Amino acid sequence: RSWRHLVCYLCFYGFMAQIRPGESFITPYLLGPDKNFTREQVTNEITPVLSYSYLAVLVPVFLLTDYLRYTPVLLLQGLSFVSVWLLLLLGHSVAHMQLMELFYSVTMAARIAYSSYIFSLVRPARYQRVAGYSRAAVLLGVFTSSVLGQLLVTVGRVSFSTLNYISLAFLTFSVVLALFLKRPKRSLFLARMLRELGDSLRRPQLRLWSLWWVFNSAGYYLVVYYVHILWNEVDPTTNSARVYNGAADAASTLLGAITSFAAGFVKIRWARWSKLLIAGVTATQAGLVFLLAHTRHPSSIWLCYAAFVLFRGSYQFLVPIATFQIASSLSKELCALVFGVNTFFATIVKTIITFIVSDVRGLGLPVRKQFQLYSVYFLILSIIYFLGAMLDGLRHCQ
Repeated sequence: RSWRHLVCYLCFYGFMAQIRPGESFITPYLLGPDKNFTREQVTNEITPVLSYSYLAVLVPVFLLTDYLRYTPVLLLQGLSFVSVWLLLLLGHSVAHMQLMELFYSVTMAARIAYSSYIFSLVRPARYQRVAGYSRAAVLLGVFTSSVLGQLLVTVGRVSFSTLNYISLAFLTFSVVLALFLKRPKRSLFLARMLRELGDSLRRPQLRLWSLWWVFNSAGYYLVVYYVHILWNEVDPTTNSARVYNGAADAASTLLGAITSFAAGFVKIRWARWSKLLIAGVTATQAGLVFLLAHTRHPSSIWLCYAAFVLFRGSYQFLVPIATFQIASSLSKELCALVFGVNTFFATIVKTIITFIVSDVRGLGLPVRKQFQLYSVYFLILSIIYFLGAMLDGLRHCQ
């Protein structure tokens, strides 16, 4: 009876807090006529700050989340979103945008906490059902936010400044609603952990997916960041309505949802073949990145959108299999630590790559050549996986 109230309120909060209309149109706004911003300044100055601050912030945020009650950090996430949008709206120079990226990194870091909070509050026996409902709610919110913003701009023909003004109200309501949710009673954080980690580490199947999560995730995140600037490069946004950035986001979200559903269907049945599966998916990802790099025609933008959504769906499909394969050996207590270390290593790799290719006082290449290099990086990853699979197969015959 009383349980239903919280059960629905949590889903409502998640869905409402996923409603950001202007998130997907941030990049075109930075390059819009109203702001005297050059493209190379955006690619070389603004974005690397995001990567640096993500690595700087991540571990303290997670440690604070676990030590403190989840509600304070969950509220801080919404407050940081509010600060990000305020800075973006009133940004007047490049340093302001750098600070904005720093503030957005904090919001990015807090993503993981909410899944832990739901596990914390809900009774253990009923956890699965509420967790599935919450995941459905948050995914639906993410899918609907971009659709709402893109449809508002496309047929409404509203200006960019108006769109972010509309977004700010939703963010304010999100934080105000976020304030109320009840704090979990007791979820605070030991040779047992070390012994369990040592025992599990010896498992063969885990290492492969761990390495994949380390490298391929960093590559995918770099591509996800820079894609928008590449899109702006391909075609000038002379008219606000013409741009279709949000629609690509919504289609990618839907394709990711459908493909993620598929993974569960045959997650166990494809366990035997994993290196070959990784190679097959990585090859296509590399090919899509190369196609994104090589497309320069003004009228080929439509094909470019399909390339990016296909690449995002291809990456999304692989995630559930990795999560299931990693999770099984360990326990809930150690799952969060196993995942945490992985993300920290991945962010370190991404920081090194981004500081080399794109940061000033370095190679500092423009977006085009940067994507051309990322294509080679993904191709190398795919070749490594194929060689490993062939080496494994060779013994199998004997």
